[PDB]
Amino acid sequence: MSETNTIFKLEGVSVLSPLRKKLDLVFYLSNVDGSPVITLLKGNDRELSIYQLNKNIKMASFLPVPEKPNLIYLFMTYTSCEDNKFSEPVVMTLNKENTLNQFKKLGLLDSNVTDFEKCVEYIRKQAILTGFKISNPFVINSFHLQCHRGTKEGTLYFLPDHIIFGFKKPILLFDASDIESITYSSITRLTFNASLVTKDGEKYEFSMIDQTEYAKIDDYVKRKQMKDKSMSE
Repeated sequence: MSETNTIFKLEGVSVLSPLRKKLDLVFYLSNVDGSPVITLLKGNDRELSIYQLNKNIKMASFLPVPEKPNLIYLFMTYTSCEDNKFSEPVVMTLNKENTLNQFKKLGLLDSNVTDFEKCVEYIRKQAILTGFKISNPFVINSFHLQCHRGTKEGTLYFLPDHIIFGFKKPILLFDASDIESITYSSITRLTFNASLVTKDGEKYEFSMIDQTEYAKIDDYVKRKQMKDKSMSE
């Protein structure tokens, strides 16, 4: 852990999960085997560390923050933490503008750059060069919608191969191929409810879904159940 082997560092990223804190993200290669590593720091003391990303990273994706065009989620599922401290998805919020200014001040992007996505394809490039991959599904036309689970609101990210529920513990991650059924209920003037039944039989009820979001949801489930019908062969 030194400045030389450090790829890029981001100060002021807002970590929501596992713990909620404004920390500094660091992406670098270990001096032992040159394997990639992610670290969340508070000053110089490390709050979190995911080692051997190329191996331990199960999933990684950029997910838009609803109604906040200048903020973007980084979402990551992993196997083992630093001494197995946490075991839940790392979710954080990068400020687009700030991330741009930092990368340019670091010389990672030319001072001429003004588009934030360039910052993304750079990160995604760094993942690829080390062993793992970070997706960017929002650029099946991936979509997301607000809805309630119980009494608390949350986002629903319908991605090409996964469905996420947005970021209030517990966070939900469905393999698209794990959906066995979907039932619609509580139809109202403006909304409806949808309960997903998985293969193992778990039922999850999502509420207050805008009726507009139905078509995208059903079709999404049909196309998945469809492809699946052929994967049995």
